[PDB]
Formats: sequence, structure tokens, C-alpha cells
Amino acid sequence: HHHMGLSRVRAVFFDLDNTLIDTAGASRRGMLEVIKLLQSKYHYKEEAEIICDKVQVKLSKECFHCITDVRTSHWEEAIQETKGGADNRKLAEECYFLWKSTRLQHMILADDVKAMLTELRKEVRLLLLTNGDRQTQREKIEACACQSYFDAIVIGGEQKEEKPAPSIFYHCCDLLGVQPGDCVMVGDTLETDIQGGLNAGLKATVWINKSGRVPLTSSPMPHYMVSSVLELPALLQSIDCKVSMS
Ligand SMILES: [Cl-]
Ligand code: NA
Repeated sequence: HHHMGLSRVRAVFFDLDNTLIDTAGASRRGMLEVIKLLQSKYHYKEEAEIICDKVQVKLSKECFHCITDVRTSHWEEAIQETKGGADNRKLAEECYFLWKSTRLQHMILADDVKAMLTELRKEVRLLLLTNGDRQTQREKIEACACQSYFDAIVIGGEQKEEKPAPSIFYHCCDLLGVQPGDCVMVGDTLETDIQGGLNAGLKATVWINKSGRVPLTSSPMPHYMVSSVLELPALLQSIDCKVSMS
């Protein structure tokens, strides 16, 4: 009956945010543009940063479920908490849409990532697996124009559950006509991407960790850790050489 053999990767699932695009940095540039607006146009002082930081936290505390309203309100609340006064929706909308336009303008696929994705697609299925609200993620995808690189795109806000729930990963596999055991997840977040891949029994999880710092407490343990998605082909190539029982 049984024998040694190889088992090639058939599909790679990629995060979008902070994996393929610099969401973190694009977002800092947005906040810098809002600070510039508030300081020059509205003569804010160090309050400008306080407000932006407040909104960063508020953003980070959103729950998975009308995003423009929600996000404009973050701004409204943050301005009111800092500056007092009645609600200022027009200033909040100015800030919000400036943060939003700026960050989207700065979301781009690097040329070397384009070339890597193009090359990889010859050999494996590529799927974009991205958590977040449908509108927001779609706007990101359109801004960095990455749709043409992927066999499929799955957005968590369009599904019953998102990462790390294993169901979304099984949906990805079904879309591609592959098994979880054939798929590699690549992403920069332990609690969603990595745990999610572990939950779903994926062939491997690859943690993108630019800094290289590892946590000190219990956490999901990825199979691999790399600085950049550009290190992925070698890993895949090496996975494709691993011997296991038939
Ligand atoms: Cl976001
Ligand atoms: Na991410």
C-alpha cells in the first residue's frame, strides 16, 4: 500500500493589508495629511495629533459586522473629546475623506511583488484572503489594482465568518477545487492569518514579520516566519520537496 512521496503546494492564500500593500504606512500618511489640514487650515496645535491618535484607537476597536458613517463618527467623537463643543460633522468628514483618499493613493503593489505574483501564478493558484468590510477592502484592492494577479479574492465582510474561522479557509479551498492540505497561508497577523491557517489544517502558515520580533507570551506559532512576501517562492519550492508518507 503506502509509500514516500512529494505533495506539491496547489494554492497560496495571501493577506492584503501589510502583506502586499503598506496599509500601516499609507494610513500614517493619511493621518499626517489630516494633521496638516487641522494645523494649517484650522490652527490646531498638538490637539491635532491627539485627535488622530484617538481615531487610530477607535479604528482598532471596530467590530466585525455603513462604514463611512462609522468612520466619520470616529472623527466626530475624537474631535469633540479633544476640542469639546458641539458635534462637527463637516470637519469630521473633511478629516475622514482626506485620511481615506491619502491612504488609498499610497496603497500600491511594489514592482517586485507584481513580478513575484505573476511568476507564482504559473505554478500555483493565488487567492487574496482579506478580512474587513466589503466597501473598504474593495476600495483597497481597486486602489492597488491587484485584482488581475489573483485567481480569486475573498473578503471577510462578505462571508458568515472571517479569519481565523476555519470555514472561510474551507470556502477558499472549495473555490479553487483544492484541499486545505494543499494550501499555504501568507499573512502578517498571528491571531487571524496564522491561527486561521492552523485552524483549517493548511499545508503551512507563513508569518510576514518585517521587524523579526517574536512575541513573549503564548500565541499561534506559524510554520515559517519571513520579513517579506518576496521570500515566499523559496519556501514554496522547499515545501514542494518535503517527503511524507503516501
Ligand atoms: Cl482599515
Ligand atoms: Na494583515
